[PDB]
Amino acid sequence: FEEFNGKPDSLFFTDGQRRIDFILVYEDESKKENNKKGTNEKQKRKRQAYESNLICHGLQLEATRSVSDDKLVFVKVHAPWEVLCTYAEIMHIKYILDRDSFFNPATRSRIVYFILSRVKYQVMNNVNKFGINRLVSSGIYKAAFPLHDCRFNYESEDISCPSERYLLYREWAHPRSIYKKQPLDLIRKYYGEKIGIYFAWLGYYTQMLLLAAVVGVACFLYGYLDQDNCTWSKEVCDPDIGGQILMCPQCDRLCPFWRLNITCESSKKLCIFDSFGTLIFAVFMGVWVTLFLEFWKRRQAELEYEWDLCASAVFFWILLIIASVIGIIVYRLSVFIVFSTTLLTPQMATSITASIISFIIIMILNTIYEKVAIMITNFELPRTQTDYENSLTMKMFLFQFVNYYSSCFYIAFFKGKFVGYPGDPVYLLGKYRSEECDPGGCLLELTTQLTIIMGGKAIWNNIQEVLLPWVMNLIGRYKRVSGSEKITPRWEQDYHLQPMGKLGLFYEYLEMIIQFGFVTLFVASFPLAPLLALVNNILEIRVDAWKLTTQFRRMVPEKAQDIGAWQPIMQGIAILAVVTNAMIIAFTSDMIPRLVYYWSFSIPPYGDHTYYTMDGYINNTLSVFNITDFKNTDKENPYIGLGNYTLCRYRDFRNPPGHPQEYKHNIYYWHVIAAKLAFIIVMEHIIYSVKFFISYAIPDVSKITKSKI
Amino acid sequence: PDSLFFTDGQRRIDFILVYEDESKNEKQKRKRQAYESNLICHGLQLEATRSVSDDKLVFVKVHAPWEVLCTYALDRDSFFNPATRSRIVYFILSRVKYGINRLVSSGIYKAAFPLHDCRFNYESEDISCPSERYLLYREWAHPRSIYKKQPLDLIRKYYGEKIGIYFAWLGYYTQMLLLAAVVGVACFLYGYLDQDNCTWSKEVCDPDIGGQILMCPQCDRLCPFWRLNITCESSKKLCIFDSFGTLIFAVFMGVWVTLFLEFWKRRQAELEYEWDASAVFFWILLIIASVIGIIVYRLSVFIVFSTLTPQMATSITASIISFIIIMILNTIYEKVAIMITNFELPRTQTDYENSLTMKMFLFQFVNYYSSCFYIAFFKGKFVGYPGDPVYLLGKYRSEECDPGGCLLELTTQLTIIMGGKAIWNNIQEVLLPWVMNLKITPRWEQDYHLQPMGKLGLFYEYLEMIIQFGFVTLFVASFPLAPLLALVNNILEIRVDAWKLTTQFRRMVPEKAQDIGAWQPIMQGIAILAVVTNAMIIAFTSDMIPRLVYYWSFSIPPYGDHTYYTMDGYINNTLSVFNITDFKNTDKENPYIGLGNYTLCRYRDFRNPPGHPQEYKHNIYYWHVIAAKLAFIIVMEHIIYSVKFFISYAIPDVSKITKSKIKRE
Ligand SMILES: O=C(Nc1ccc([N+](=O)[O-])cc1Cl)c1cc(Cl)ccc1O
Ligand SMILES: *[C@@H]1O[C@H](CO)[C@@H](O)[C@H](O)[C@H]1NC(C)=O
Ligand SMILES: *[C@@H]1O[C@H](CO)[C@@H](O)[C@H](O)[C@H]1NC(C)=O
Ligand SMILES: *[C@@H]1O[C@H](CO)[C@@H](O)[C@H](O)[C@H]1NC(C)=O
Ligand SMILES: [Ca+2]
Ligand SMILES: [Ca+2]
Ligand SMILES: [Ca+2]
Repeated sequence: FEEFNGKPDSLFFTDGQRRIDFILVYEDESKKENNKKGTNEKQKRKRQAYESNLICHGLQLEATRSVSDDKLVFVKVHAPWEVLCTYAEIMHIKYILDRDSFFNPATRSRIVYFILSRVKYQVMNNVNKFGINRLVSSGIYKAAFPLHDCRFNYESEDISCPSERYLLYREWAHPRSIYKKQPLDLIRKYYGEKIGIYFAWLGYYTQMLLLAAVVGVACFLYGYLDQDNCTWSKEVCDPDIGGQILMCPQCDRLCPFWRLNITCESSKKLCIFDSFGTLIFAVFMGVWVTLFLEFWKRRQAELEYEWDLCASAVFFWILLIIASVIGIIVYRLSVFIVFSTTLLTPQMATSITASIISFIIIMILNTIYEKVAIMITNFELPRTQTDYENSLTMKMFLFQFVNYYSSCFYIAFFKGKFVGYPGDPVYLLGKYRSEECDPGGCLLELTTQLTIIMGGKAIWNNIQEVLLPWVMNLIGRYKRVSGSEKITPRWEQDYHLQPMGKLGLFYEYLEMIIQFGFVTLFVASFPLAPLLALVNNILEIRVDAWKLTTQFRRMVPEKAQDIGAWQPIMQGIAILAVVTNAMIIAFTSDMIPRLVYYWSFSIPPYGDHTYYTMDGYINNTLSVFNITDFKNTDKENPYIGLGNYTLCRYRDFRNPPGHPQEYKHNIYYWHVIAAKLAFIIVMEHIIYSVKFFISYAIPDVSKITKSKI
Repeated sequence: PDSLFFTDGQRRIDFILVYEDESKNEKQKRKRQAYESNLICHGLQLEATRSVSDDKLVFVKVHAPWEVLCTYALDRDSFFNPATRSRIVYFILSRVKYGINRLVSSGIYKAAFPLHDCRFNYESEDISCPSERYLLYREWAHPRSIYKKQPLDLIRKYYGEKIGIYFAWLGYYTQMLLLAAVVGVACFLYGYLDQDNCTWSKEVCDPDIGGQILMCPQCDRLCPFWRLNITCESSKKLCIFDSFGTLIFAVFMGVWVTLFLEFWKRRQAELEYEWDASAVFFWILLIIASVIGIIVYRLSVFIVFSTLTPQMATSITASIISFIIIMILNTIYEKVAIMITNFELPRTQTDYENSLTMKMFLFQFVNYYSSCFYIAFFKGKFVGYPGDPVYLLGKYRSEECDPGGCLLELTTQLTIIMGGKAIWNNIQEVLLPWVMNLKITPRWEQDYHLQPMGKLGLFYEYLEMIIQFGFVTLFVASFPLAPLLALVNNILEIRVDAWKLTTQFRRMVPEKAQDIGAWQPIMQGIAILAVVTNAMIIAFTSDMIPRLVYYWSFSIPPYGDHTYYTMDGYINNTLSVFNITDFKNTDKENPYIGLGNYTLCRYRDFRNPPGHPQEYKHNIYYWHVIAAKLAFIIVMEHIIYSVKFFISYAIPDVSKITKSKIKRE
């Protein structure tokens, strides 16, 4: 029941003394009512009842019609001394100058939101209805939000106003300040503890990632600068050793005989990514995770001081299993179709294309999995909102984990690991030939599937992050092409911003946790992952700040001293990382066979060399299969007509033709597997013991906090 | 006349202050005068009574006027319990400084203690007396009440919360040991009924197999070629403790530990809700203690041997000597731990207790388990072929086990140590009078005639219980009957501890505690170590993996001759061969020379035979077995840990009733 005063950036009522805390917006009742008048009148009486109750509770309200549309009506709110102080006393809110000194607008909005949520408006049939969500869900209220100080780009016209949003845009947001340390105190003052904790966690995470990236770059540099000493690569590239070894066709009819020379580039890359530096980096990451968690616990203190039925479970657990089942299948089919369409290196282009296709399908399935998780959680009746979001966390994390990680787990553990000798190929259930890796293995394949997935996730998420709000706002503006182009107040143009749905930072935390999973689980195959994480986080801080400050309405401040249900997830991933890295190094990498050959099979008893040497590894490790020993009566003529050669070599430790044991696993195979298992056990035990010692030694609480009290 | 109260006066005792008069130098008289004047002026009543037995030993009592005690903090004396009154008065006395403990230590007071209600043997003469002590003794302490339930509430009301929680923990441990023991005996019986189907033991007794296998001197110079069939009775005994029943029992104990921890946490939660530098030096001592234990065990077995029935008697006597020397070393270990923790000078008493208990537990742990760990893992696991035996130090040969293994005699050592310790300790504390069985003075004088605990009795009881738990959970694969032994031990321990506390020990000041103490972390550490210890025990100490590998792989035409899977020929197709002409690659003195026409012998190892290109080298079977062992360890550890975590997550840790109370309250 008021008109626009004339000042566009006003943060006060028309009088200029009462501060606006919340804006209530609803559609005018004079519109062209359709369907039934009953619903319109009921929602009406509900809105007058709620407003009358709010005024009775002691809140001043003023409204004014929209300057552009005749139907939009905005209703304002205010909280004087008495009610504010009374509610501060009631809710245990823990040198007074003025209103804008000790009751900051964030706390004022929090108190007003509490009052508006706790107020009742109507009781019928002896049932009590209350909660602001019901008003919006029933269509009574279009929205309800507080106001920003001013525009992000230009300073506030009010001289008294601090224009905090301008400071956030200049210093914190905007890529101009890509280097300055973010002012977490200002974030807490302006957005609340929920945002400040998230951004402090992001900053600390990216710092620890910088440390990890420095160490990983050191290890990668050690691997790269030491190349001429990687003897097996020289043997593979040598046309007198590698070129004379006739590898054995991997598939049945689409594969000719091939020589081991062609894989020289892949051998060099493996030498880079399969050195002892990678093992040292895995060992270091083992303690790095513990240091990260413990020092985050310490920071989580200074920050608290400084800033005060099972049917749906089994079903959802079965929805995560079928998701994993379809992920592996889609990866395999993408690889197969890319290979069939095959006409720098052709084996580097095929891998890149297959990984790109798989990443595209995973990104497509992400949204479907999100919707399925929402549907499953809604079926269950949450006890409270906290349990709702906790269940959503536990389901979405598993779904996302099973996506990309079931994508990589296959390459690591079930790619060419249970395939027999050519005489008796292993078929899963018929004509399902089990493909196997090159003599080098699928370490490089996994490293390529991992880097493409990480980069694609980062880039696509960031582009979606900054664009979807932008395009939404642009089209919303396009809906009012009428040439108004005039001065307008703050509230109506804040209503044009996005609502910033109830989930909040759920998606940001989810993406950061998935990135943590990539960087911590498979670090035994890609030491450069922490650098990717560092770059991604450096961009993400500014991306999130910009999107929150420019293309989203002001969240009602809520406060929490912990990030939430993600911390148990971080602990679980920390526990699983050691096992995953141990298995990766044991099986996905050929380090253990190389060490075994160097120490026990390059000597006169086994090899022919006087002293330990790494020479002869390739020739003495590869096996032999006779062409005419192909069993099975079906498909006798895959390639028997060629007859160009007679013996083919394959990547497996089996006895040669002749011998009492034709093609059974030999002593070398059992030595290698025993060494692998001993390595796994020793690494796991040492890493866990060191982690326990480090956790026990550190006080787990800040020293200065103890000093002050 | 055995009166609890003042002479012809209504006032209830809380403590007694005794001293010896200087009449039988005057510094003690002046100290006593100053202390008495300060106490009297402080606002507490006192009365002096000369001991009937000796006039020199003058006893002085105190009281607690209600106004003073209330100010410092149906009937007036029924609102507070006597235990609470005694605790309040003790706190008041501690708050004053001349430190009652300092006066006691400096001779100012001979003792300071509260009083019991009445004699345990006879009921209180006073009809008004509740006679709580007599009823408590008859129904809970005397062994005739062994099978009655434990009145926890009464016990806490009389003594305090510490005693109540200790006894509740002991009772619940016994209750869970009931299930552990029934499952263990079920597994043992299952193994026992399968003696006839134990193929390899029957092969060992079968002379056509056992007697035709000439083993090579297991010892040095002495022990000439010994046939194998002489130990098939030992093999028969071993076949019971080496069956799948032990594996099943270990798997079951893996989850039983989790149940014990989780439900014990629920018990704690319910009880809490219902009621209102020099470190390197210590580690060196630990290392030397472990080495000393190993050395003494080795020397004991050496002296026993160098002098069915023979080997069993030698093992038993070696176990007794090891147990005796361990018990002897225990006193020195306690003394040194106390001294070294005293040199640290902790500021308070709680930190002193924690430091003492951690070091005490570590010393006991090494002293008791060093022999077991050596005889399980480091015995007969790195001795090479007889041609080049391993002398790691020089002239100190490493002993080796029989073809079956050292598991049976490891179980002998465990059974001897556990049982001997318990029985010995029991009799030492208080079981002499009962077997042997099978004027008037005031109450304060009677209590003064008695002796107190010493501030470490509860710590010792907890220590012995934790060591028993360690024996039960760590080496459970070897000895599945350990839980039954623990069950009986605790069944007697509850009653014996109650009896000694109620009869031979002075009344203690009550205290509260929110948990048993620093012992729970010991329990989680013990469980985490026990899982891996059992994994390695089953993998290495027991020959269950070699025989499974033989059954599944080497009874098949590619490596064997049997038409289908079977254990036939395991003994003869697993033992290695040694040629005497290769006596010593070192060209040194050999004992094999001569001794008849014998030219070859067999030994416990999976090496290649003479004449093979890689003769006397580990063969394919050895590597197969090692891979199987490592894989079994990995699988067992991972599955056990996953199951434990799943159970921990599944259990909400609450009775589901706390939420109802929250809603109502
Ligand atoms: O990600 C890869 N390489 C890479 C990534 C980053 C840097 N760098 O210096 O920033 C340098 C390199 Cl060679 C990569 C490596 C291999 Cl073997 C195969 C495919 C790849 O796509
Ligand atoms: C072991 O076998 C030999 C001959 O085969 C024999 O005479 C001896 O009595 C056997 N041992 C036992 C305990 O029967
Ligand atoms: C037992 O093993 C030896 C090892 O060469 C073999 O000669 C002998 O034949 C085996 N026993 C039987 C009954 O064949
Ligand atoms: C043991 O080695 C000597 C070395 O010449 C050989 O003569 C003898 O035959 C071997 N023993 C057997 C049982 O073959
Ligand atoms: Ca992102
Ligand atoms: Ca005892
Ligand atoms: Ca639990």
